[PDB]
Amino acid sequence: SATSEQIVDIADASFAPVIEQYRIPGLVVGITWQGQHSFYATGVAARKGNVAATPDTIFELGSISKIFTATLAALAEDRGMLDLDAPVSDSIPQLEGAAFGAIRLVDLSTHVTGGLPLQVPGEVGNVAELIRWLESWQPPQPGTRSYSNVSIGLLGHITAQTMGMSFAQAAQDVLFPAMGLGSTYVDVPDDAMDRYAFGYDRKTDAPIRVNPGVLADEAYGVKSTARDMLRLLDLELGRGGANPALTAALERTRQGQAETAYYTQDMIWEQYPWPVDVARMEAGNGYDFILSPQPATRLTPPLPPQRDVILNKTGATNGFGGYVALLPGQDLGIVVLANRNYPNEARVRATHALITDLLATQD
Amino acid sequence: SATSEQIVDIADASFAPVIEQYRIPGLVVGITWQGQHSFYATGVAARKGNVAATPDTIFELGSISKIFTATLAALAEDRGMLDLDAPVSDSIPQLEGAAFGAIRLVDLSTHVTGGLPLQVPGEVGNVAELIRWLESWQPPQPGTRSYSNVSIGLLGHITAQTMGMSFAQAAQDVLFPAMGLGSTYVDVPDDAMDRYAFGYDRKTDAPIRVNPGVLADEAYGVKSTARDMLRLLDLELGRGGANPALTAALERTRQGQAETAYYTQDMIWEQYPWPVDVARMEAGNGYDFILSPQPATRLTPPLPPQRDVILNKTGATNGFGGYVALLPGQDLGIVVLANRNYPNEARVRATHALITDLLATQ
Repeated sequence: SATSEQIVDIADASFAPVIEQYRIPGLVVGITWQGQHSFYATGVAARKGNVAATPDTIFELGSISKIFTATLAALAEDRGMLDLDAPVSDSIPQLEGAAFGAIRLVDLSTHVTGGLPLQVPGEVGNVAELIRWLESWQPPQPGTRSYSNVSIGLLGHITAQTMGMSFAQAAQDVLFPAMGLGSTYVDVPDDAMDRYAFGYDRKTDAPIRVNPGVLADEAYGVKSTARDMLRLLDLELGRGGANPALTAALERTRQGQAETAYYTQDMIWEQYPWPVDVARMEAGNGYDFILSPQPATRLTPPLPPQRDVILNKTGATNGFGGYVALLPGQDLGIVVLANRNYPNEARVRATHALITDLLATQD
Repeated sequence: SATSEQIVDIADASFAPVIEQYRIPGLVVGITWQGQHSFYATGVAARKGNVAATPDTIFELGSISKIFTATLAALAEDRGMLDLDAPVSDSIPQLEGAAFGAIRLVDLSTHVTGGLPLQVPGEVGNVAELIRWLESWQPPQPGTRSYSNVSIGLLGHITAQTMGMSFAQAAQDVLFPAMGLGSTYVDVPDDAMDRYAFGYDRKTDAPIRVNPGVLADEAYGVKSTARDMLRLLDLELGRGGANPALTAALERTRQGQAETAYYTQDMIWEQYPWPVDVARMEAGNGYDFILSPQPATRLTPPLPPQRDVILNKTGATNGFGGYVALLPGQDLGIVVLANRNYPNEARVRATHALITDLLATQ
């Protein structure tokens, strides 16, 4: 076996190239492996003040937030508050008879909607106006996976409405405490600001912050630390510590719901075999696969949570670039948080190399 | 004594030229005069479906929203919850010792702060981070009037916090009901969507909609109709039977707090003598008063609410251009709502001409 010091050494070497290539101001890697935690932290959370990045630095998760949204929906399902196999129109009755109303709730988390746009339309100013807009929407490519903030965001809206609170309240009062998190937020409070990293715009290098928007809380609203993300990954790896309802909810999100050209689509998580060629993970996380509708076939019943796979999710904002990976058969979870948005494919290549070199130590 | 029919015809004639000049898709004028509400409505609230604009069309008010923010602050003051003459640091203790903490609450509504950015900075993601940014702010032109969404927005946040609710809740559950409004919103609901106009971009003519933002609810978050805006103007005129507390709050906002080169700055309202040369109202509503700090001198104590004046406020978003004017000594209020952002001076010129023609029928 290898020391945690040797693990930190491998993380350092795996990400030195991308940090230089994309001028990443600060970067933190968390590793949980066979229940043991290691952290690599380098650079600065904030240039002004030259504040060092640490495992307790808060980063914007971007679309990694959607894992929390999906888990919240599965938690409501386990409590009998909704049925993810039911159509949207059971929750939003005015969409009865509309194509969007016929989508199963679960497919708001698989993105298998038939071509919904990535962003909330600019002519939509709140969720009520969005629902009206969806009354007349027709899927341009029925049956396809169409990666979007709109569908998963509306799943979070539906879920919070069922719980009788705002999405922020549901996440911060119910979900994050059940997960045992200590520095994860939808709304960062004053007492945590000292640790809240700034993101640095690619073109201008200016400090930039994710701003409010329609469905922003529900689709890209979470901020967290490498330390808290390892707590989540431990729960996903089945290390124990969550109540039975949360454990069931996590497991539900790791069921395989649909197959694409490159991976199995779970609830938000995207799942490859392990081992797998890195080029396939680069393609599946590739710009052109993500931005256009892609063929998908439904699994009915779903594939149970798998052992010898890698689950992953990318997440970014204008100022941040993050990545999470889960390898259940290797008892391994990795989170990589950076305060620079750098390409998905580069996050994948660097993390795949880290994983490969890490597992090679026990050869 | 002019009938509603001839008032409507005067409104029509007064705005036909500006509607053509700036290709305004829809425009509604509301007039309250001698207690009578009259409306001129023309064009469409939405080009798609040719949905007519009416006195019940909901428009984005932009900065005219700030009149509601200021009135809520004055209502909280009247209830004993706040003291508008007190420093910001009494409400936000971590700004003790900071230049921003020394600003009087009322000066968040007069804009006499010494220089703030117009918009919330991009490195600020919520009000908590905004307060942290303000800890290190220093005014670049001390004592000047600096029009800003930051200051008035923070007054709205402070007021709502003192009341123990969100600003949207304070506005929709307390203030709008107190004023008797029936179609005024910070968050437009489903049942009102059929009446919610679209705005039309100046450069692309595409429908556009105001989006969420830090302090957006507090600084530019209100949407309303001509019928409701005349109810507000009636309350400012001492009509509509407001209870004593709301009357006190409205009167507080109409006190003159500072003098600029062209007008008396009240709480958000900007006040000229009546009569007044239209060129003076054009200059005072120029974009230089938005973009650059302007000299201002404090009135201590404030000027009491005046009779022979015109109070006004411009309000816009990327898609909307609005204007309100109040003439207490003439028992007259006017609201002009449009789903095109057209220049301030044009709103002023057309409204001044409408007022002049109206009063001349006497």
